[PDB]
Amino acid sequence: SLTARSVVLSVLLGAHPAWATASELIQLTADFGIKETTLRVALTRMVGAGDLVRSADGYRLSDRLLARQRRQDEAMRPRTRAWHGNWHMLIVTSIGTDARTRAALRTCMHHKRFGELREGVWMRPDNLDLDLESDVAARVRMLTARDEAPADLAGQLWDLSGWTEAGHRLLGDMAAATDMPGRFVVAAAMVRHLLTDPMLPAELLPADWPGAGLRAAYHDFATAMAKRRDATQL
Amino acid sequence: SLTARSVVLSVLLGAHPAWATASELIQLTADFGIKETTLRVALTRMVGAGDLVRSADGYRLSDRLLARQRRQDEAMRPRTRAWHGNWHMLIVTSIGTDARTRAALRTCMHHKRFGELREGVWMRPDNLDLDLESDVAARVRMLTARDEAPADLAGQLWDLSGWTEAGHRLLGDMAAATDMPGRFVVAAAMVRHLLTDPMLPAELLPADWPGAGLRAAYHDFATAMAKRRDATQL
Amino acid sequence: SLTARSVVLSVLLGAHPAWATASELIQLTADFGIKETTLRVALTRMVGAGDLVRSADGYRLSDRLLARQRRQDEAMRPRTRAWHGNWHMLIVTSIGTDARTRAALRTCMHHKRFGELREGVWMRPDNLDLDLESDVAARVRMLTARDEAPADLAGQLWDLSGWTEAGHRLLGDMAAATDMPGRFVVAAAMVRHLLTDPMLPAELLPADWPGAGLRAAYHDFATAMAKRRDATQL
Amino acid sequence: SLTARSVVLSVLLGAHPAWATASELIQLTADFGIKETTLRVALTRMVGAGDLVRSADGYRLSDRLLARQRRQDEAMRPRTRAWHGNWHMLIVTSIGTDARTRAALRTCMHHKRFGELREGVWMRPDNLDLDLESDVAARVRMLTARDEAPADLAGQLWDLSGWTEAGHRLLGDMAAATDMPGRFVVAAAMVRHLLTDPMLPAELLPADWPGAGLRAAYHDFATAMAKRRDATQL
Repeated sequence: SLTARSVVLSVLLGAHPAWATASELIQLTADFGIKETTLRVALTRMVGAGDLVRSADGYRLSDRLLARQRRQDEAMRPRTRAWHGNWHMLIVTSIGTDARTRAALRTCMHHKRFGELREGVWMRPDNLDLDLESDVAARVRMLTARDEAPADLAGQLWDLSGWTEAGHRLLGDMAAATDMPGRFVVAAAMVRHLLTDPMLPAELLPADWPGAGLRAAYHDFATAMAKRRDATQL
Repeated sequence: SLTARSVVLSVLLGAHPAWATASELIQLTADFGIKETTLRVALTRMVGAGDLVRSADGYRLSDRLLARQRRQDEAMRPRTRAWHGNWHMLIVTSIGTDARTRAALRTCMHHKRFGELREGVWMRPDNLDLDLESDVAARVRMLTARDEAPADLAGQLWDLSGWTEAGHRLLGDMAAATDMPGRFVVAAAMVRHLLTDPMLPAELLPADWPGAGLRAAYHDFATAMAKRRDATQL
Repeated sequence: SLTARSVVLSVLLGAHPAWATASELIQLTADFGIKETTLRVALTRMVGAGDLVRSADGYRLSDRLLARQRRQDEAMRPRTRAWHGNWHMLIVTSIGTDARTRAALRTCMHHKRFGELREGVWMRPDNLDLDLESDVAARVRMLTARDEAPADLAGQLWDLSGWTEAGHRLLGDMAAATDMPGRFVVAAAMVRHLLTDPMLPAELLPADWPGAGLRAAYHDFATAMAKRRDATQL
Repeated sequence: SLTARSVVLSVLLGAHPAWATASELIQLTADFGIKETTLRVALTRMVGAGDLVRSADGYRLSDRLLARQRRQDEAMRPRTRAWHGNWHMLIVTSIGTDARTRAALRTCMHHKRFGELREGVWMRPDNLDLDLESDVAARVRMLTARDEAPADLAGQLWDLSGWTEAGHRLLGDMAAATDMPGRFVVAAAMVRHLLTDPMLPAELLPADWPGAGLRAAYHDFATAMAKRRDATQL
């Protein structure tokens, strides 16, 4: 999405606590193709909606956008631990009372990167630190388990070849991207793709796994982004 | 997404079979903030990828993009029939062999606008003409059923109040949108929201249902879009 | 089971309200091979446990054994209605809190002669008058449904060929039974077999269905039983 | 069941390879109340059906009844191992094609003394040596697991208080039984009750567990049975 708000977000990536003047944002925001007009209305809208804060020195991210940005990055690189063959297992022992509730359970299993072995059985390696999200996910039985073909299990819980194929296609898309606006759109795709990363331990990763490639390409784009903003600043 | 490709799509909405010159697209594409550069590279990319066709008279949609556009609109207004209390029911009697397969079944139930009553039981009123998608969904038992509290059932299969609340928020977003780029982003949200419309018959629709409001606002935006392109053409 | 209690039950079948003297029961009970001893201790035990009542004129069934006997017979011949293609459907929407509870639900579905289409979906033709057993089975959604291959559905909910094969084997067992004690044991098998009868309407019954044969053979044995007790009485 | 066949089975318990003459069986079989008649017809029927073998020295069990008797006893005392917290877990990943098939899977899980945690998840401690019964149970995924409240899990997989209550009632029934025919019927109940024993390891057994009491009472009855047959023999 090459929309005013999400592009000032990218242009400000890693700026905080430094402040960025309107003038500077006008400059960094234009290779993406938005003159003053749409932008000044956007900055004002964002400040009003709690997304940016303004001062005499200009603009920088809100504390709650900043903490949102921070949780995104510990989701893309969530402390992993060396793995010893154990799986977290969550068995659903209750049917949620309504549709929003059953849908929020799936959304919750996906977010914590569990795969569905089958109706009501979700698993993942215990290399991520499972914390059960209070009540909402209270109604499951938590077990630890082990499998004798864990690479096979992994291949059964997630579509590994499809996620691999999709990742390589995004690497090709970046290689082929032609301007900053093109690189930007590909990076937002890559972020959306990592969000679904099953975050598998070393031993279970197939050798054509694109995870590291996708992180490097995203961090290269974040670096080029931050560098443009020092060029203009200094 | 205010990206080069998806905005030439919107600018060409309903043009076909008429052709649009580069010059004309440069003009219609600029209030969205993209001078020649990004655009000419986009038009060329799209033609190469099979999305547009070019001629001496300029550009118009591909036959396969056109048929894609057409299937989107019979999905947003899919012939409904006056309803007589019957539900389509699909009982899954087979577990799909792999993750891509079980995921494609959910994606397939959602696309045909079935709600999940519970693990393996999907239903909807028979006001849409169910056609079972060949093999892939072969492995279900098809029944017709009726409920004594069908508005209650409907409220149990879908999050109706949440879809209502989300729809009204999008109407408010349009009312508040400030330029064509803002209206465009809100319209793409509305299209994504209608895609999930449970398409309920009259008798089951709650009176604060935003469906008609959301269709009118989308069709108003499509109309303003088509009108801009006659202004420039003539 | 050719045990003292269950054989005085069979010997008294249909006696009530008439009374049977010890002497008479000694006579009717002996071709089954139990002299006074085991019997007098049994009669006394049964009276003490609330199964028989005694008087100066002897013994006859308890009112609560009688009502138990009566509910057995409206279970073996439960008013059926001419059928019009509709099925009762019970969808379980709640997981029972404990093992006794989930087991009692299965036991309850079997008793009301529902078949399990698949996990949590139970059905049967609506030719039996479903009454939901208060609370215990409160936690299901009740629908009516129809299938386009209802004989096929029936064959999928119950093992029809196996129940047919088992029934014929019991008819052969009766034909081959050699004395009253042998006929008695075969009749108790037949009663246990009918208890599981899916009670299908006419249109769905295969022509080698042994139901009527099994009822006639049971009612022939009940008749021979009642006749022995008039022979001795008069 | 105090029927001719099942009582010659009990009277012959542990006789094999010794032979028992008609005369001797007439003597041992009569306190149960069956003179020559029913018996000689039974012995002949059993020999014909492959249950007994006869010779000039009389009768003794068939090799296939003997191996059946033997498998019953390694089912009532199936080598257990000192337990270390691990559970066998069987996840069903396939729906069986027909009713006889889905019913045989439940019957198979019960026979190997697995409890159903919930639809498609069966578990038990690994103190019994699970062997998967070839094909028929091929279609499950086998895992090992551990729980943090394993006594609680055990209480959730089986109705432990109900099985305890039923066991004590059978101990009371034996204490109260009045003759050999009464003791016999109670023993057959106890055998049927042990068949369902969850065979829990030491650490998970509640202290009012009736397992050992039920085995002692059965083995006391088997001993009294074998002793009667030496009294008559010698």
